[PDB]
Amino acid sequence: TTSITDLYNEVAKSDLGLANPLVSIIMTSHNTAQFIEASINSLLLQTYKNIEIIIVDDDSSDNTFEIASRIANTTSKVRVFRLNSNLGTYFAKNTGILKSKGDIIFFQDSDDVCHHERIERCVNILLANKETIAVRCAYSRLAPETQHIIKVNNMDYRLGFITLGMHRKVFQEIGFFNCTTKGSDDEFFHRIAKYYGKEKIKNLLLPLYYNTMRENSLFTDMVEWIDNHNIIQKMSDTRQHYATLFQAMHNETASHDFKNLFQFPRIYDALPVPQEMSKLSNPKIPVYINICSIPSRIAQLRRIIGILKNQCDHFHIYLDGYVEIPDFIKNLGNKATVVHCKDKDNSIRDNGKFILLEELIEKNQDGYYITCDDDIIYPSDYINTMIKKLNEYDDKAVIGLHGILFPSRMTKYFSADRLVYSFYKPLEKDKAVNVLGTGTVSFRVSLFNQFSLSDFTHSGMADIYFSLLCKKNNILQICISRPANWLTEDNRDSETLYHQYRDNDEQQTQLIMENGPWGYSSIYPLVKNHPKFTDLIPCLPFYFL
Amino acid sequence: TTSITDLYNEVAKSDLGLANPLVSIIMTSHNTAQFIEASINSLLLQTYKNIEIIIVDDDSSDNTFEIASRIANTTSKVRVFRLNSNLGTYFAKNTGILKSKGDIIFFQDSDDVCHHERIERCVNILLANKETIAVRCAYSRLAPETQHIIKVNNMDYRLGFITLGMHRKVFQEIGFFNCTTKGSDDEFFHRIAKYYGKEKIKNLLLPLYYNTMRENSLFTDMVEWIDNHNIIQKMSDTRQHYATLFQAMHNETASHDFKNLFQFPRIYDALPVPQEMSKLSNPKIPVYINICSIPSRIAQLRRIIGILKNQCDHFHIYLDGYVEIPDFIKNLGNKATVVHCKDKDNSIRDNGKFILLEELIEKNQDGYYITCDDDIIYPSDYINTMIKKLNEYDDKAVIGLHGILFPSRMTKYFSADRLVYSFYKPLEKDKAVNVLGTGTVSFRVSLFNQFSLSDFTHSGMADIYFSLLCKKNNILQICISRPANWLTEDNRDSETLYHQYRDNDEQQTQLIMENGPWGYSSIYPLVKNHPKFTDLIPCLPFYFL
Amino acid sequence: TTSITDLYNEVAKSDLGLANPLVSIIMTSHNTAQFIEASINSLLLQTYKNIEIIIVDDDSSDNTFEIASRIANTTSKVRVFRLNSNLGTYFAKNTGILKSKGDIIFFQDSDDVCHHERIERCVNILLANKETIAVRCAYSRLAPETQHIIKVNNMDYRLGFITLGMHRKVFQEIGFFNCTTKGSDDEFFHRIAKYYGKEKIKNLLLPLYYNTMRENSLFTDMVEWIDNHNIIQKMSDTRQHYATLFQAMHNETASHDFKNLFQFPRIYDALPVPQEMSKLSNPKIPVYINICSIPSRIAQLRRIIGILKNQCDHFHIYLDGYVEIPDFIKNLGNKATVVHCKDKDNSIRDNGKFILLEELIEKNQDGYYITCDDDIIYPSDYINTMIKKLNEYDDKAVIGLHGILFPSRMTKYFSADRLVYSFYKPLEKDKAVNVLGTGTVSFRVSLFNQFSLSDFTHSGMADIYFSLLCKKNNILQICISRPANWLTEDNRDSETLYHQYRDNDEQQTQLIMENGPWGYSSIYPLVKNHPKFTDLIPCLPFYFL
Ligand SMILES: O=c1ccn([C@@H]2O[C@H](COP(=O)(O)OP(=O)(O)O)[C@@H](O)[C@H]2O)c(=O)[nH]1
Ligand SMILES: O=c1ccn([C@@H]2O[C@H](COP(=O)(O)OP(=O)(O)O)[C@@H](O)[C@H]2O)c(=O)[nH]1
Ligand SMILES: O=c1ccn([C@@H]2O[C@H](COP(=O)(O)OP(=O)(O)O)[C@@H](O)[C@H]2O)c(=O)[nH]1
Ligand SMILES: O=c1ccn([C@@H]2O[C@H](COP(=O)(O)OP(=O)(O)O)[C@@H](O)[C@H]2O)c(=O)[nH]1
Ligand SMILES: O=c1ccn([C@@H]2O[C@H](COP(=O)(O)OP(=O)(O)O)[C@@H](O)[C@H]2O)c(=O)[nH]1
Ligand SMILES: O=c1ccn([C@@H]2O[C@H](COP(=O)(O)OP(=O)(O)O)[C@@H](O)[C@H]2O)c(=O)[nH]1
Ligand SMILES: [Mn+2]
Ligand SMILES: [Mn+2]
Ligand SMILES: [Mn+2]
Ligand SMILES: [Mn+2]
Ligand SMILES: [Mn+2]
Ligand SMILES: [Mn+2]
Repeated sequence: TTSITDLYNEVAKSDLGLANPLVSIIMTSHNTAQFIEASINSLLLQTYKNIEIIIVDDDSSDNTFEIASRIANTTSKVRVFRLNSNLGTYFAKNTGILKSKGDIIFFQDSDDVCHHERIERCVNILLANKETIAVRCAYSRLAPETQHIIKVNNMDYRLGFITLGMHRKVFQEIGFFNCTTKGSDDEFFHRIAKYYGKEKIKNLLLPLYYNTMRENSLFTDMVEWIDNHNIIQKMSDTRQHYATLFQAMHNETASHDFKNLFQFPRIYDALPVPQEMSKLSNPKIPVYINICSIPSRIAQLRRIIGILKNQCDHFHIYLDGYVEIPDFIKNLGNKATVVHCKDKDNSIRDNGKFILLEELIEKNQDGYYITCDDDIIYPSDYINTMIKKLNEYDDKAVIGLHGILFPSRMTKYFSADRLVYSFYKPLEKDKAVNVLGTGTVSFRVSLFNQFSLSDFTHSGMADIYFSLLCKKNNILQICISRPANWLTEDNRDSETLYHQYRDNDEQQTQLIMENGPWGYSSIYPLVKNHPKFTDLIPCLPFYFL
Repeated sequence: TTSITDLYNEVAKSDLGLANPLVSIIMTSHNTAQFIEASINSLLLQTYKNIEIIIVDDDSSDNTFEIASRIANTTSKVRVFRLNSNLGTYFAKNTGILKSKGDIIFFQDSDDVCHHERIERCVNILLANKETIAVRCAYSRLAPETQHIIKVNNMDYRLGFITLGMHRKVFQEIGFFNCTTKGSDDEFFHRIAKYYGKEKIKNLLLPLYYNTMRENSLFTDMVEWIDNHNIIQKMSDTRQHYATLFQAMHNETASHDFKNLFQFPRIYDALPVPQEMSKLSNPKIPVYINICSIPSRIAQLRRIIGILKNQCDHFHIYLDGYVEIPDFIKNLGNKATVVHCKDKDNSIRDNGKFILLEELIEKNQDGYYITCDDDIIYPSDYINTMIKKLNEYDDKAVIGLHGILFPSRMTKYFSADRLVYSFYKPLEKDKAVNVLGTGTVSFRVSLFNQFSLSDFTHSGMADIYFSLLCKKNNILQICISRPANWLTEDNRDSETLYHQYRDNDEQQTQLIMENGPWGYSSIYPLVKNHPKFTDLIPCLPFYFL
Repeated sequence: TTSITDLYNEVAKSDLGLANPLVSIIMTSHNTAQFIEASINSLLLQTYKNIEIIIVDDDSSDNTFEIASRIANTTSKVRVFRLNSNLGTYFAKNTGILKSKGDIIFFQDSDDVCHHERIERCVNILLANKETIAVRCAYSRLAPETQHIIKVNNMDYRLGFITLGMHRKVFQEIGFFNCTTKGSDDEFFHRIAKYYGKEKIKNLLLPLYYNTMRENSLFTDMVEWIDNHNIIQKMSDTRQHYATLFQAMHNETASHDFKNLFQFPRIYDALPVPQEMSKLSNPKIPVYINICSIPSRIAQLRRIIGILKNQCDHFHIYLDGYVEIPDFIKNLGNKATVVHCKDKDNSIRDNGKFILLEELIEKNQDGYYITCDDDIIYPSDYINTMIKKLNEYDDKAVIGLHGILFPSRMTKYFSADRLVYSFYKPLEKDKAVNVLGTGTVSFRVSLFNQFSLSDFTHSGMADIYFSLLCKKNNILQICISRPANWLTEDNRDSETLYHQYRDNDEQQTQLIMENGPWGYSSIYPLVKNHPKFTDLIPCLPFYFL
């Protein structure tokens, strides 16, 4: 019986793979707290010093993210991000690609560990020939208990797709990985072969990767057990249907169109796959994203477009004070509708984020209304996470990230008697709040039957007026959970309305005092009247009235 | 807000429903230990004294069956049976119908309770008119915590199908319930309406039944929550597909053919339903049932036919000593192949149960070979349970119910050094045994490549020779778990081979001693070489060598 | 490293131990479901055929008792009893001694297994010399995972006390094991050595017993770990205090007094041990046992004395119809007070069981009033279990075993509308009932402030009147859980009041109808007003009013 010691001896015996561009290794973690620390330790022991480790957590329920954050704090080579919703391993891979900075991209699962010479040999093979575009090395299956080799199809090690590494420019020419639960690695490899060519891919018959064999994994549907050291891997019915789906799609679609087909981030499936094969939100109604922008943050706005030009079906951009329409907005074409009020006296500032909503009231077009601010950096999984949370709450309540909770006895809105859960600050559990910041508000349009923008008497107070509108229709506001620094604020030394109205909040205080009650008195009746809000019931609501 | 006290007041206010044939109330229990005792107490409090309560347990993982057995021991009106595999509520209902003795059949779920005057009123309405064939009464949804009414479609109580009660002769004219996970009650009600007529069904607008609203139930797919007292019930996509499936089937099939279409017990779906809608085994290969019979137990054989004439695709009956072919065997037609050796000297007795197996070796026809004895009463879920257990073990081992475990140092086969787990005795957990009784052996035919009946030198020792054949091919024998008295032995004062060879087991002892090793020494290598057998590893195998 | 295979080889190599009196092996089980089946299998494989296996379950919370009952049903050599309260291993050993029938007694823990030749060799050594009174054999510690030997004090096997076996007459001359949690085996062995002599004990230096080393066991307080194969066993502070306690007690007490010091069953500690070393009830108030007896069951009464003459501080026996005081009652002396009303017309029958209670009302003597009937066989742990249950409920409610639950709409007491949980029938969970049978009622005297026997107008209806008294003072009646056949009824073809008043219950029906309400209407207010009764809240009490 061949063991992993034999694999290491064979790797050391072979001389294959023997400037230094930055290499980004992207790890995907999901409830793998037992193995992620070992995986990161194995990645940090690589002989290729000029590396960085981008780790993406697919909304783990265990302390995987805590271990990843601790290791990222120990050393500067590890940068860790967490997805607030479970979207599969390939969405995390694409997010890591977006967050990466190196010219070469490699992959490694969190539950698996790699040889301490994998990246060096793979980079040497990749850069040996200029025309080479990608390199892959053989992997193997191991039992974590006995450390023996789980032979697959009567072979110790076989060429795989998780070990495939390529240049950074590959993902900007043929798109990114297809956002599916499983089987997207084969599709991406075949896409590379169709676009560049089979001669552009290098193969390294060395067991440089070690897939840990654990139960209830993604590929267990392909496993037929013969004994403790031999398994048979055959594609399932859904996997075969997916495989036949894209092979015909590769032939029926031009290669240069691939960049226009698999754009990331995305919220719709690029291929007709069943629900059990895709973990994307896949909304059944059009998605509208509304955002207001001032010129002083125009560059930030561009970045938002670079993260939201594909995560919606329609845009509503309110340019407040702009002189001319920016190029990145007019490039969207009919997808974006722009409000270009050039007068500050007649301007409505943040209230423009609700303009399209009024039109939907006159059209009864169901959708997922999203409101965003131009000073917030949004992640690649923001829209999918918001839609998933809305579906989890059955679209019966408005959700947000910037939560504000104040009692009904408060005499000053910006006093110390309010509690603020910022969008860039972590939240362990979902909490119902009185006021949600409109920069992170997502809600289904069908929740509101009648709405008019003229009810928003004062500009710059969108949060208070939106909370009043939600309270009038008895619609709950939920501050959903999120990891630390999920939405990193980017002020960039600009002017903010918080600094302007922090010491001059007379109108906000008047509205809060005149439109009570607040606190849990406005939450407990709404949270006690629905089973889906049972986990959101306040613990001791007798003081926070 | 209407409460259950208002429902009881309305029931007491209405005078509707005011000889005594035996009435059988059939309860289906599955992980409802918190409510089954209350349900049985409610059924025992009915004013209709001449009742019996047939309870069927759908392989509960909690102590539901223990409570049911205790209550059945307390009083003679309760008879409890347990299905060894989970086959849905309607399979349990049909099993209760088969086990019932009353002329009128009523139903009540284990998680629900009924008014103490439901059965009396329903029977009075049913027997008020001679032409009446079935009666149903309105039900309601209740929250177990607050005891309030969960209104469905803005109505306090609505007519249902679980409360439908009919005569015993109904199930023998249009078949039984369709063996599906859910939605079969509507299909059965529409079948009754199509066959007899809408005028033959009586409706009682009284809340005589109380469906407890608990999470993760079967009908939660139809529930859309509005508040804590109002829900909307709409059929899902799969439910709608099933509903459209049988409505056309009712029109496209003659009424008198229904008896030939929904025969129970069955192992194949009568309608093209998806896997998520049917909990039957649904084998992809033909099922062969093999049985030997002597004339002295001929009546018992008939009963076996009455429970197995539809649970297979082919029969192999070995008539040992019979004078003429019985009517109930020749009525099967080409479905049954009969071996009618009339000479006792040339007879092979139980070895005939393997004759068809040899033919399959010459034909390579994959299937589920089942061996049965004529002195054992089999339940309605026997074949489905065996196939489900085989699929759980991935068809990699032979399963049985009569287990025999003896050490390798044994000097007499029928001595006190062997441990016997009889088929009529309960077993808490699956255990791998050395010898499985051939009267309860089920195995996939593909596990054996070469087999000849001539290897069975001596007759009446089928268990030992079959165990030797399994050990030669390294095929594990597993004594699966079963409840108490799952297979009630029916000797009926006949002659048994155990009494004949108990004091004259020279050949069996010779074979056991000559074909070692036995005990865990013949089990531990087989149980340590497969993950699916991990739960079957012996605890302390150092003494049982 | 020595292994268990070496131990078996050494046992087979040694010839030591090579009529057949009945030998009873007593097993104690407590949450050892993983090993009890293996232990019983090892005991059934012993070469000494003439054996019986008495198993006592120390109120296991897992399915240990289910496995034991199944194995006891498989073969006639296994008899299983369950203690309803946890009283330690030595109380179970003494109960097994009382229930045993053999002339020789051996012991074996449920978590441990023995060699298949231990009992034969031990019996041969014991009966080799007539003057021999007990034999012990060396034991060893084993790891259940690796099956290696856990050396204790740098020795593979050492002489122990669990393996000690002796004659049946030993326990009737020097009493039984001291009812402590641990360390009582050493005390019993030293007691035997002090009484008979060191020459009367035989030692067998053979590893015939295998103590499984599992965490959180009783002797883990003595274990200091050095490595995976070596431990150090040293007595703890409490163990040393207990050891010094009885060694002086052996010298300061006459040998013939031992029989009068360690009588079993008992409810008080024979030695001043701390609470953490004794699992007995140890009441702080005198215990009074009250029982009525008719001559037709006089022999049964004697048996009750044989099980209750030491489980109390005072007796109150009401002889109804007796001619002369029986010898076994007058032998108790001042411990028993007898009421000898010779007139049937002036007799009160079962009401005499409360006579002493009235006296306590005139004396304010706190205690644990116990009422018993002469037709019920009581176990050796009955009083301890009742006192433990009362302490668990903080002495705030009356407990019993014969529970009766009927609705408030019942028009006949002995009709089919009542539910009876008999004392000889199992109950999975404690249930509050309307009426508790006075033959199994245990309650603290301080719960009642004023009581007069004249309130019991009619004789033979003690249950109804006692339930009325409990309801008047708002004292809950709880039918505690018990295993199957915990109290085996012994009618012995006598006359019972149930048969007399089954068809003539006019007075009982009148009292029940005149002293309502009943059912959960009389239980829910009492069960909702105390946290200790939270687990006793009815599930769906809206029908059982
Ligand atoms: O829904 C999921 C399942 C898995 N993973 C991660 O994706 C990687 C690959 O999944 P898995 O280990 O199941 O792959 P396999 O070992 O089955 O090939 C692992 O790091 C998982 O933590 C994920 O992000 N989302
Ligand atoms: O005159 C203005 C100032 C701001 N904004 C927009 O209003 C939103 C909220 O402003 P800000 O970030 O200052 O609010 P804060 O986060 O300070 O509460 C942002 O999208 C700004 O682009 C606007 O439309 N007009
Ligand atoms: O797989 C299952 C699910 C449920 N049941 C039983 O069938 C009855 C009806 O199911 P359920 O209570 O879910 O029905 P609902 O209340 O959802 O209408 C209950 O007694 C369940 O214990 C069953 O036998 N098998
Ligand atoms: O001469 C005989 C006696 C019995 N049998 C069949 O062999 C099986 C096993 O026989 P039996 O029930 O006596 O076996 P036991 O249960 O006593 O071991 C049954 O199906 C019998 O019908 C048979 O074919 N020929
Ligand atoms: O409170 C208890 C603890 C243990 N035991 C049983 O008494 C025996 C001896 O206890 P243990 O196994 O802990 O002894 P050790 O192995 O520690 O010497 C076992 O069969 C236990 O199940 C018992 O009856 N009551
Ligand atoms: O004339 C009588 C009949 C009975 N008993 C006692 O009353 C108790 C209950 O009687 P029984 O067992 O007949 O009651 P059942 O169990 O039938 O309800 C027993 O201790 C009997 O000894 C009595 O004192 N006098
Ligand atoms: Mn993996
Ligand atoms: Mn801002
Ligand atoms: Mn239900
Ligand atoms: Mn038989
Ligand atoms: Mn032990
Ligand atoms: Mn009695």
